[PDB]
Amino acid sequence: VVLKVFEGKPRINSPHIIGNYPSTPFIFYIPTSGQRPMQWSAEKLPEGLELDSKTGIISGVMTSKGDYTVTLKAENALGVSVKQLVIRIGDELLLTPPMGWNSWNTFGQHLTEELVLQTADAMITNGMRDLGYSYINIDDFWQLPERGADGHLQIDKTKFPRGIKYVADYLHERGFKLGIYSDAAEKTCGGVCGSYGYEETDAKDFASWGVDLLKYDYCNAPVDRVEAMERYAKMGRALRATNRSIVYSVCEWGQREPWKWAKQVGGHLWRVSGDIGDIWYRDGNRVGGLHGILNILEINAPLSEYAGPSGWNDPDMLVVGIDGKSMEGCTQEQYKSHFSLWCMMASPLLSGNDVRNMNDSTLKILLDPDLIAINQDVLGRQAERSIRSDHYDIWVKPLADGRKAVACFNRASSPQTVILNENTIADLSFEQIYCLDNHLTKSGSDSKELIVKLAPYQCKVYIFGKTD
Repeated sequence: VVLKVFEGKPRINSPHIIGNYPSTPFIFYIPTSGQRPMQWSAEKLPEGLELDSKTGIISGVMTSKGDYTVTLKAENALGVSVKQLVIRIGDELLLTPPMGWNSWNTFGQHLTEELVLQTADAMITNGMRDLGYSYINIDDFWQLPERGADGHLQIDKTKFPRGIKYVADYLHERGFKLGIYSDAAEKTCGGVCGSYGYEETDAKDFASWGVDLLKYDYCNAPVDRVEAMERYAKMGRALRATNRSIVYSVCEWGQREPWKWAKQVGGHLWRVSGDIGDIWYRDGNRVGGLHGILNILEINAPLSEYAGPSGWNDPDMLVVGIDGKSMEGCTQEQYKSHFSLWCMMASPLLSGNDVRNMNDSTLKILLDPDLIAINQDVLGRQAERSIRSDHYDIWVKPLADGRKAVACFNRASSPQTVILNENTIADLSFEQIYCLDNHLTKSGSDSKELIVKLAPYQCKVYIFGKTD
């Protein structure tokens, strides 16, 4: 049996590397599975940082650039977990893909302080925080339609009666990071105030409120690519001029090949496509509107070379478990494959579901420790789709330890069998295979073949090779 998130001896989970700018606030909750109560400690925690042994949160400010290797320890009644953490202080954020939640699908124009706080509380108690989900992102309509005559964005005080900073403080106390939303135009997609021409003011306000991520949309801006690049560069400079490490999420729907320029202008992730729908197949580029999961896979597949630490291709939100709720859907197996492939592609793992009231089956997917560990692998390679056959894909992701994760993904509505052998993919080591389906390792085998049986829509993942 697989141990649930709050049972058994401690297991310190991914990420095992974290980046932050020098002389900016640093917060990291150590994601840790296992029964509570739990106690944390550290060896070689650098000057500038402190660990709260009761809460598992590392916080402070580091002023010197470099890589610092810390040994973390988590202890409960049943045992101990010891794990290395590398802290890189420099100009590199999101050394692993960001994980978290975006508010739009659940709350739309009706987000409030209370509802953000409820969401944070639920992420603590449902296991998500302990599997590495850390970003809680406010989307459109937190602000009023017009800029204040004073030159500043106006917080909707009906929604946020104590301001955005209150929310940020609540989140930070619990190891979460706060995301906010604006647009590179006078008006956002929803028609409230954007940041064009006021980038410096807006960035300084975001930083004063304790914002940790900005999603920067491109509604109402000129199609022109040089203009887009310049508007994104301008906000990037504005963010770097503040006293915080603010993650910069570029959202111009993949129309100007952002994979070729977004990282260069300061982005840490960039949308590669139009919006994802809670649907398996829909060609949004043909009929307009939402794209299906399969369609976004086709778009992202050839973009692996552009992704890596501090610069991720963003295939949009995880629709896992939405079940056609909104505010028809996909099958459980389809949702599982969607999650699996987002993991393999080193995608942001940002849930768009209501995380306060998910069912066990949805959390079983979102909390999968092996798949998340693959997503968070420090090498940061986006899996290549090495084979796209009539019915199935083979995706391959090299890992930092020298092994290769291999995902066999059945697109079809009928069962399919895939026979992996030494000729399927180049440099695939059969001497040791870890199977994620049953958590078993086959070692020192004479067999150079693996029969993979897939249900409709199913993705099975394996890790090939011995560690260095």
